[PDB]
Amino acid sequence: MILDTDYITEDGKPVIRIFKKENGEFKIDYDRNFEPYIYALLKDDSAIEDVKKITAERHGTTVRVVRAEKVKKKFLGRPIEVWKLYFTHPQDVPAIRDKIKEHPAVVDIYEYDIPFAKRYLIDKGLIPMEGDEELKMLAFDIETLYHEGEKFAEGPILMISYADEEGARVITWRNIDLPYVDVVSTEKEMIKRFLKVVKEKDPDVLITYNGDNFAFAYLKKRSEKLGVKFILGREGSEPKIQRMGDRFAVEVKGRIHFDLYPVIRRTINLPTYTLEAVYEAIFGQPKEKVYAEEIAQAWETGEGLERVARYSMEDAKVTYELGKEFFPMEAQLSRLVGQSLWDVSRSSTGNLVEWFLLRKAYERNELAPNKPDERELARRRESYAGGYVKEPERGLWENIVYLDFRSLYPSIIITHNVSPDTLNREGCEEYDVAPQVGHKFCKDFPGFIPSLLGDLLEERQKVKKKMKATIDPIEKKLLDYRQRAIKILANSFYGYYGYAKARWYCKECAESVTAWGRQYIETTIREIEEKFGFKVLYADTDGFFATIPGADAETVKKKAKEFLDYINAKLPGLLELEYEGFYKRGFFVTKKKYAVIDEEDKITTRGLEIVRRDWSEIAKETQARVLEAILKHGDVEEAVRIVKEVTEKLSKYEVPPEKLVIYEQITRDLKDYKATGPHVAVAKRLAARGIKIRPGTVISYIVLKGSGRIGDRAIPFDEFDPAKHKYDAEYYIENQVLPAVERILRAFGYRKEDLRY
DNA sequence: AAGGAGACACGGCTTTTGCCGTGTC
Ligand SMILES: [K+]
Ligand SMILES: [K+]
Ligand SMILES: [K+]
Repeated sequence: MILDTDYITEDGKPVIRIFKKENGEFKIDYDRNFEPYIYALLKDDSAIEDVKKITAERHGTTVRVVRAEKVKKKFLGRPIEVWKLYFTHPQDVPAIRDKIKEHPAVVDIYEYDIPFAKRYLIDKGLIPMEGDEELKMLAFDIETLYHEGEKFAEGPILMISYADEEGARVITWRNIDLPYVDVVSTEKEMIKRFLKVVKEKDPDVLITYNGDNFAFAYLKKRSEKLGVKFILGREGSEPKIQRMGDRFAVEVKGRIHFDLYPVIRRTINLPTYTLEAVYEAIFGQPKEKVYAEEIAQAWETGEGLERVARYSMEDAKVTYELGKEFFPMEAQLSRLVGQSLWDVSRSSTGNLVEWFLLRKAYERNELAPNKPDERELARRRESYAGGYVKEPERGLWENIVYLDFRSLYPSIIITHNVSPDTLNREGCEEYDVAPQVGHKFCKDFPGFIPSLLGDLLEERQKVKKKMKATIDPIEKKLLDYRQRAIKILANSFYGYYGYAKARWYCKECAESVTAWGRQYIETTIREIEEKFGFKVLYADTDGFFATIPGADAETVKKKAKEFLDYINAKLPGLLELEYEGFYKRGFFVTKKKYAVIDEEDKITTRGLEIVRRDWSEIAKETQARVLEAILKHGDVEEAVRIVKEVTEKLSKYEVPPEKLVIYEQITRDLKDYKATGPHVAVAKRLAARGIKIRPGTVISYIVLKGSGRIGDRAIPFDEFDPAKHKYDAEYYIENQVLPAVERILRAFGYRKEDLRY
């Protein structure tokens, strides 16, 4: 299968490499014949000669238009005639560009920001990740020596761990006595051995967890300190650290660096995103964390290293298992979009739709819109509207089902033929007209985007049936991946339509989909209420929760399924709800916020978690305790007893001052800060006394009883004397603990006043 | 091997029915 593509310059000429793995054998194919190009639109077909002779100079050499060619295409369905301007080297384009545009005879340019290696994938109709191939895969993690305030990677790496189908192992430069540890002499040797293991195992995929930001950069700086040629590429080269806009991404040539963190962070909601959180959420069991200060100990002592190594072998073992769960999904998205898994797994859905469209656009000789310019952008961004809103029921409900709207939207786009090339077309036989908001969609021919969604959904239906004709759970799981990927992809078109940066943006389409949505959602709600006696507890843009007042779990579930058939059969054409889960009890605070608990007792929240940087254990501990009281034991009064008791204990200084410490971190030379928060004012005055304060320093403070700013009365927990000092219990109650729990409990009728003391 | 550019609430300040500067997930 194709794993990746890139190009290399040689003798000034571009060369495409296609990286494959076919029948257990890695190989690199070459293409020297692929010409870069853009599209230009001309006022008159004659001024071509003035253009076919434009030139700009970059990196010494002058750049010409190696060739022009007049070609006929479609732009948004309507025929268009443009000039396809060829070149010599990909890099020519971002330089000759604005000079071709500026020319008075040129109206516009198109398809001038498509990365050459991706341009290749599309035009030759090549598709990464297709075929039977068993890819060979390796997870790895490192565990470093850390002390607060050190420059990045000043500390040495202590261990490198790796795992795959054969098991996990650790490489460390210190004698430890476990059957999966490989002792070597130094860190320089540790690294070199890791490098050898990778070279020998030759994996197609290296799996990290945030390797994009930590591990690879660490290993880089260390390999420079110790003169190790850090070679992981299959063509003998080092990890290529790349800037993606806001963050970094690391590439290993001829392999697939699969960074789990951006995949899991897109996939699931979570307060935290640690390895041990992620592993737990997905697999059930917890992962016994072993902290940095606890690590530096066992190393500098030499005692309890056998613990610290178990942690590293598990980081690797865990990272592998997560990879194996998440890979087959990203692999499906890669096939579907037709781009490398290295790109796809790092993309937003907005961005998958875009690449998908770009490919299909080509398949259909359809010139692509350009991105928004800077003003056309801001114009869109001001014209923003959301989705379906509905007020929630107060109170704590039982046996609740959740039903999913997300699949309605692409069905709507298909059913009412919603797309920019069908929007307000003059002279049609038939129209669909969006409710409330009035946009007309031609119905004579299928539009571009409805056309392709029709194919995706058909494909999904085909897969879903094939799953029913198979008992083998391995093949069933594999098909299930394909089925869910399509759902993910298809369901991204709604947000995409009103996505300001989108090429095929269309406000009218988004509003139109929102209106038809409101209608079908409203119908569904009316149906489940009137005809099935459900009460709808909460409903937003992607689903609603509902129950039968007073019914029991078996009943509600039976009745929910019956409603699914009824409404799925009744709603027009391809429109269908989906049953996305059941919850023991739950409560719903506003348009956007709620908490529910399932039949295994896993609480889930939305818009309720403490999210502030300057939090405190006492705040977090109390909210946690409240939710458990409400959701797990269904006992609102206990939750009120608990909050009261905490506010009491607070004001009578009997809350362990530890629980009041706030950990905030320093990011720059204090000089540089343009404004001074508390933790910065604490630190600032520590520095005025010549104490070591560096980027990376964790300020740990209490707020004390007094007046005015929080900065003026926050002290280092270090300097806190229980005997002498008095904590600001008013702050901890009003600013910290109560805002964490107030919204939850007002929902049940309780006022702030009731929780106070 | 190529260009890209987010959401969200904190404390504090010649905006307690806002605009920064900030730095987390
Ligand atoms: K022009
Ligand atoms: K239907
Ligand atoms: K913090």
